[PDB]
Amino acid sequence: SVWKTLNKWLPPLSRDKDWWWKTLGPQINTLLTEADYDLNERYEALLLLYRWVVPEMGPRPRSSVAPSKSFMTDDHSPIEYSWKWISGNKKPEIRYAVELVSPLAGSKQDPFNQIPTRNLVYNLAKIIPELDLTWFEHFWHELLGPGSLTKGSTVFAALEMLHGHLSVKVYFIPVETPDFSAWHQIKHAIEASGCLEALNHVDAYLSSHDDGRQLRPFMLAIDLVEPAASRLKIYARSNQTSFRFVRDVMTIGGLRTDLDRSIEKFSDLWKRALGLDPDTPPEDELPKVDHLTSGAVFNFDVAPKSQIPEVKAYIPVRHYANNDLQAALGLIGYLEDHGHGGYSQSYLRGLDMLAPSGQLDQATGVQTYFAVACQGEDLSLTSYLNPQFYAAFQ
Ligand SMILES: N[C@@H](Cc1c[nH]c2ccccc12)C(=O)O
Repeated sequence: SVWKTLNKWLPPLSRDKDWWWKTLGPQINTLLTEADYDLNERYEALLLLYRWVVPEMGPRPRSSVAPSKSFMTDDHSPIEYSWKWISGNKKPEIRYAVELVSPLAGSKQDPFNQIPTRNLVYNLAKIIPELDLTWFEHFWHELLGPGSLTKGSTVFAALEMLHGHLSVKVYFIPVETPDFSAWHQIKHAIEASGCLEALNHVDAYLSSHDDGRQLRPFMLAIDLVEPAASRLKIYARSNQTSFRFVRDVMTIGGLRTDLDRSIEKFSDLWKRALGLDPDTPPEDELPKVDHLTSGAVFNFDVAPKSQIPEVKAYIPVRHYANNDLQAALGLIGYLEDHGHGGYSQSYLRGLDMLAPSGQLDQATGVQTYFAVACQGEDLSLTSYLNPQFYAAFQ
């Protein structure tokens, strides 16, 4: 085991950092091993984890009560893994998002817990040269800086191990005021970035469409590459849960055509993963669940390369499915029905590793979202996983 070797030989850490190491290391190593990553990449992932992530995770979990209301996960776990399924018998891609913390979180020196994420990004930039911080600095400055109701967090980072190299993504969650909505801030920032037809399409949809007006933008994500190559993803939530609504948002009210076959496949997967009745009418709503993160969630890639924006829909399994085992088996049934299930048992072993002792069959929580994108006639799927350090304190 790569983690066992590194733990045998790296210098021992203090109580909190060591707990985080002996918890996150085995988890990330297990996921990468089930995704068949090369040994060297496993070593790199865990050495990054040991030097830059573990020291900045804060105090170790000690109760079912989290020391923050972090927006990363519903139980406020500050880590979220994700397992992207790749077509054509290829290996899955492993990514993990982290919200680092410091004893200054909440003080007037860092009231929204932003400095550790900044430092992490700068450290990575110093080590990996391919990272570009021009747009990070722009959007940080416009959304979190000295000018700038809270979702519990305002920034976090994501490491994508792309089999060969590492990419970084940054998420800004604007703080809203009665006069400046999150969407207001994100639109003004993007318009200042120096790109804009796709943004205008999203603005028209959100402002004047009957189903677009039910979306509330809340997050912006960028990649730390050259700004011409970076994606601009705007995340939007709605109280609506009918698949008729999800389909219309996927089509942006019809701006996107040539999506009929993939949306049929999407309806199949939606009912399969959520455990719905196969004859469920697309007009029907999911049974109501009141929660800060309930409802349908979507992202709109509004990057200048695109002309028309692209949409990714997130099936919220933690809120509308019956249990993680049912949801995972439904997703895997869809994937294997389309020849994309070479790593189904690897995914299940990862789930069992992440799952609270004996709860895959009884509860939701491990899988947070199944993200769906319509690539031509097929689907692109991503499973988002929550380690549940507090909902399931071991
Ligand atoms: N946890 C928050 C933010 C978030 C993290 N990862 C996400 C992926 C998709 C949508 C939202 C998120 C939410 O569910 O909204």
